[PDB]
Amino acid sequence: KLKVGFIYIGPPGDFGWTYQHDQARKELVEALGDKVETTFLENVAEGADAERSIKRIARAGNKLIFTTSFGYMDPTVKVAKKFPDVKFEHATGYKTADNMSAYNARFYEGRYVQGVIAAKMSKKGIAGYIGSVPVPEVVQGINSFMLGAQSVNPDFRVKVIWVNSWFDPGKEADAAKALIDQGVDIITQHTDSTAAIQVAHDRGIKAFGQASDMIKFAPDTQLTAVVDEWGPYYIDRAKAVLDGTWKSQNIWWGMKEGLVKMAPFTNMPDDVKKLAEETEARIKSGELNPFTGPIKKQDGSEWLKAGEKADDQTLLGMNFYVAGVDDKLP
Ligand SMILES: Nc1ncnc2[nH]cnc12
Ligand SMILES: [Mg+2]
Repeated sequence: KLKVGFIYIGPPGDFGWTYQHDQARKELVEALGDKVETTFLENVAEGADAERSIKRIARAGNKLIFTTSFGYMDPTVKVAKKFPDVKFEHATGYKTADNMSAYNARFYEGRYVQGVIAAKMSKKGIAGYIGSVPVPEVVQGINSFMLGAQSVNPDFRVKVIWVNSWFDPGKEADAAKALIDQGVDIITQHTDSTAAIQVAHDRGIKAFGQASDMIKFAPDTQLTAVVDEWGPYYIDRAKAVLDGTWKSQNIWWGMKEGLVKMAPFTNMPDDVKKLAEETEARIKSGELNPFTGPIKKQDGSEWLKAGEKADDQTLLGMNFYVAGVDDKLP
C-alpha cells in the first residue's frame, strides 16, 4: 500500500481548518483504502517541530506527505531535499521543488460572498474580524470581505483583533467576546477553531464558519461558511503517486475549479440567499473577481483602475489594506 502522511498545525477537534484536512484524509481512505494507508501528526508547530515531524514521517516510509499549513513552507522545502523518493504537497505556499508541489485555494472568493451577506444582514454595518497572523492570505481575506460588503454598504466597517496564531481556542473566544462587547453584530475569522462561533451563538450574534461548515455549533446563527474541499485533490495526487505520473506543480484554485465552496445559506432572508447564490455563481463562472477596480488603498492611493483585475503575484505578497479598513497592518 502507498503510505501517505499528514502534518496538521492543530487537532481535528478544531472542527474547522485541521478538521477539514482530516475529513479529506478520510475521503482519501474511503476512495483508495485498499491501496493507501494514512498516518498523521497534529499540533505540529512551525520551525524545528515541523522539520523533525516531517522528517520522522518520511523516515517511517511515507511516500506522499501533505503539510497542511502555510508555516510549513520552508520546513517542507528543506526536508524534501533529503528525501528524493518522497513526494511532498504543501498547503497554501508558493514554493515548489522537483519532488514538492504547492496547493493553494482562493479562499478570498468565499470572503467576498460573506461580505455581501454581512452588509445585507448587519443593521449597524459593523463586523468583528478575528485575525490569525498577518500573512498575505489573511490580508487578502480581510480586503475581499470589505470589498464584498462595500458593494452593498459603502460605509461598512470591520474591527480586527489579532490572535497571532492559527489555532488558539482561548484567544479566539476572548477575541469574539471583546468584539461583541464592543458592539459588532457579525463575527468572522481567519483562525482554525469553532471557539468564536460558539461565543457568537451564545450571544445570539450571527457569524460565518471557517474552513468547515460549522452549522452544528451555531444552528440558528451561522449564515454560511467558506468550505475547503481538499478531498478530490488528495485523491487525485495519491492516484498520481500510485500510477507513477505525479509531477511537481504549483496551483492556486478557487470556486470554478472546485477547491472552495460556500456552505448552505442559512438564517437569512430569501433575497439575501438569492444574492449570495448569484454572487458565488458569478465568481464560479469567471465573471466576478473580487479584486477588480476601481479600488483604493487604506492610505488613499489608487490600487486598481476601473475594470482592472489584480495580478495574482500582487495578491500573494499582499501587505496593504483597501480603503475602509481601520486596522494598522503589523
Ligand atoms: N487558514 C489556515 N489555518 C492554518 N494554517 C493555515 N495555512 C494557511 N492558511 C491556514
Ligand atoms: Mg476568476
